[PDB]
Amino acid sequence: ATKAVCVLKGDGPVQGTIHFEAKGDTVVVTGSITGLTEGDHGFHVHQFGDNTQGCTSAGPHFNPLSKKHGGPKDEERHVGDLGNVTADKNGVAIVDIVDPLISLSGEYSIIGRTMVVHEKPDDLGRGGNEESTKTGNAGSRLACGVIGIAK
Amino acid sequence: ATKAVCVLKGDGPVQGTIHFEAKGDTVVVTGSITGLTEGDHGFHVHQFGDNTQGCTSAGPHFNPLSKKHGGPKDEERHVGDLGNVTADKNGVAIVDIVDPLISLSGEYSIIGRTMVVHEKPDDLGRGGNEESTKTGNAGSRLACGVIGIAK
Ligand SMILES: [Cu+2]
Ligand SMILES: [Cu+2]
Ligand SMILES: [Zn+2]
Ligand SMILES: [Zn+2]
Repeated sequence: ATKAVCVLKGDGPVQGTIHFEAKGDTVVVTGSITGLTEGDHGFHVHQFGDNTQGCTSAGPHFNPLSKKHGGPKDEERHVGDLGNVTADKNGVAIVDIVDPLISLSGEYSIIGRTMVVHEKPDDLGRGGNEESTKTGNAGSRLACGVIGIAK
Repeated sequence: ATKAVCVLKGDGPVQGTIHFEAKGDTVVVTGSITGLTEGDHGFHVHQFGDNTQGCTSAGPHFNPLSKKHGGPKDEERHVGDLGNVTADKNGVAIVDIVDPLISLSGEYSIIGRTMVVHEKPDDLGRGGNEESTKTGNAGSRLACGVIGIAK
């Protein structure tokens, strides 16, 4: 696939539409998320595209290379670690990310996996505690969706 | 990869969970759908995993070999043509299918595409009008979900 899309939904008011486009050896991630509290919110690809138990069944961050959690510019990061999105005072986050590790084809393909936006900021593995190294202390999963193939 | 799952939802009461498992060289489809009217209901893989406009944005039947619509046992069918599921008087349809054209990897992969359950029976391409050769006259899309990777 060259293009993909994800619609984020949850039990609360958070919702959004994320688009993905392969460009060169990168994936361009664009879209918007609404209903968030102003400030930063962790934003990652989780391993499974299983929404049988809401966002909980999506599993942990996508990590085929068995690394610790980090920020997007770090060498030591999960393939799914896309850092944070930032909501404004009206609860709207505009997504504009370029990433070279996620892919829409091959081994690191995220098609069929789940995008999740979280309750708190991702501390990018620099939190000083053990949870920082696993999840970034991003807390709750507010909304998620399975990444599908788009036209 | 080897296992996939889809949660079907829509604007009505129809809901369901469908599991896919690669066994040997084929794909086994199992699960259940509830909230349906008694009788047969078309059940197909549609091309796009795009639920931005509900089930409408899933597009037509997945059809990489550019054939006309048919039943699952026909030579002339779309890869997405899985026939009908049958609901009992209580509105429950048990799904138990084995198909030789869909896959979970490669060119025929359905990961990231959309499973749809329709309002009316699929006539398996034998209705005699142009619409039969496209959709089986299965009608509206009652529920759908994007097919994701499962553990
Ligand atoms: Cu996450
Ligand atoms: Cu259909
Ligand atoms: Zn991570
Ligand atoms: Zn068809």
